[PDB]
Amino acid sequence: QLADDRTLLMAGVSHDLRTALTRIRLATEMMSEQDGYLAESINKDIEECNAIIEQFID
Amino acid sequence: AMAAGVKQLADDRTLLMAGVSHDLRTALTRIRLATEMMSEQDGYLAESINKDIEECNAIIEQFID
Repeated sequence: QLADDRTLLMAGVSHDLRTALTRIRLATEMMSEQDGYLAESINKDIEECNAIIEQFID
Repeated sequence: AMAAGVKQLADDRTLLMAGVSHDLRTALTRIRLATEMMSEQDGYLAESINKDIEECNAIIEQFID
């Protein structure tokens, strides 16, 4: 009943979060084989962040 | 339940956004931990990630909080 203004805001937010998370994914894609379980963890947490944004910020 | 101020409380999204904020910060905190655990030869990568994490936090601090 005050909506579309923070709808736009939230699209901005979603955009900036996704941009930064994508940079993170990019960085993990360059991690070594020894750091595999770490990369895997980080990506699982990125996926989870994106799910949170998708559902409650979209 | 049809009381005048029930509908107002139910449309309050404060609690919801506080939970969004918290779940994001939780997941990001796990990313921070994982970076802090990386081999020291990939420090560059770690720092890169941390900057982005701090960027995300700021976003969340600035607009979801």
